[PDB]
Amino acid sequence: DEFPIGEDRDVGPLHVGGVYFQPVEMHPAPGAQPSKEEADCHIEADIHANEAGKDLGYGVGDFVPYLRVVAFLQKHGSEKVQKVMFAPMNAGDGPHYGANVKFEEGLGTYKVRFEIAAPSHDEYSLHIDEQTGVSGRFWSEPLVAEWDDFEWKGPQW
Amino acid sequence: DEFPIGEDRDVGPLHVGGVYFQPVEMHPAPGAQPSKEEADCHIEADIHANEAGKDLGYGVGDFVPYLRVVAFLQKHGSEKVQKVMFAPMNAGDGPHYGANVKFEEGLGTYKVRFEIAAPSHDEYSLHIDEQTGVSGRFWSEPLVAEWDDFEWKGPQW
Ligand SMILES: [Cl-]
Ligand SMILES: [Cl-]
Ligand SMILES: [Cl-]
Repeated sequence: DEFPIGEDRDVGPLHVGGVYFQPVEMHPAPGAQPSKEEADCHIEADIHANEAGKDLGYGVGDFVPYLRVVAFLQKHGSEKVQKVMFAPMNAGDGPHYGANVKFEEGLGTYKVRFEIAAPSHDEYSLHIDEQTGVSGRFWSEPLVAEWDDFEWKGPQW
Repeated sequence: DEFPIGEDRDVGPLHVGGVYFQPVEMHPAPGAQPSKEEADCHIEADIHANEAGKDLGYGVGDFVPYLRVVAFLQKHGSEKVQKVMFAPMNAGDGPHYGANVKFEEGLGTYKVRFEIAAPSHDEYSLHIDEQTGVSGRFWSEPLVAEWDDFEWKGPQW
């Protein structure tokens, strides 16, 4: 049982989808994410190359590894913003950028914003020879996929 | 044009291929690798999950990111061993682990060994809960794909 954060987005060379479901147990446990027991849910940011996509050398539909994905959550009526740092991981259904999440502000409607940064300069490279290499270059400022009316009503499991 | 290092290998949950071709211009230029002009060739390790990889949650046949790949080159009859750190990068045909390399002891027959370590502890995780998790785990001892008789006969371009 998976529930959408909202409609999938196409931003630059990325096809971005967001879903949430029950908390999971991850090994190792990433950064400062809540445990399966402490968490409200698990949120997955699925990032696959789109047609644009190919200019960086990826095949359409391929998972795009080495990205740095963060989510910002803001409950409607509040000035507070919660930052969620996803981590790369595999589940039984494949790779994702994911995070166990506890909604600090509780039940309500949220603005949910994913910021997707390209790999760090020392973490990835592109072959750029004329004619034989790729023509595209990684984006400089993080790409954004946003949903303005995400409803968190508590566990649906 | 790509030239083979030797026969493809299946090691653990990985299918590993090795090819070499003319040195390339990479952006950013990775680690301490030689430039396109200084290098003898580019060596590429192609790594995809095999059937055993499904247990780690990878899609069978897909690229396996976040690994730490190092190549060791040793000319027959020599005690000198060159250590080459590979870096993740994209070419027109997708992601691979690779490096521009100089064959330090010149033309001849070399033993070529790729040692493939799992992702560092803080760089990747697996879901391990019953509902969404996997039953496999990352390997502790690095996996080895090696070719005892690679012939460096000079550029084929
Ligand atoms: Cl926000
Ligand atoms: Cl060796
Ligand atoms: Cl480690």
